[PDB]
Amino acid sequence: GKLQDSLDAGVGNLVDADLAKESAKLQSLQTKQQLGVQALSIANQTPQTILSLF
Amino acid sequence: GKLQDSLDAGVGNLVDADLAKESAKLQSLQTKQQLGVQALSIANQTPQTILSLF
Repeated sequence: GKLQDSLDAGVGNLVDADLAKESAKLQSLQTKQQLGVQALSIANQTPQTILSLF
Repeated sequence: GKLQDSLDAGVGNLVDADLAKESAKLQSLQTKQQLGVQALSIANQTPQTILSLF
């Protein structure tokens, strides 16, 4: 019984995620995706200023 | 995907026009055309003055 509990703890150490850090990484990745989509929305229309010359 | 975007940027640099310069070239070429038309209209009557001598 102790041996099976040790193997379960070892498999969990081999695989289990660090969720307390995963919360911060997710909260940062959301802001990164939002800044990236806003940057793409800025990039889309810079060529369009050429119409002002004509 | 990166290589395809790079090839698109490369072929575009091979082909894409300097449109901002093209606006100035257009605005100048129109004026040069109208000055050429006025120059031809002035050139038309130079022989015609000989009739005044008779």
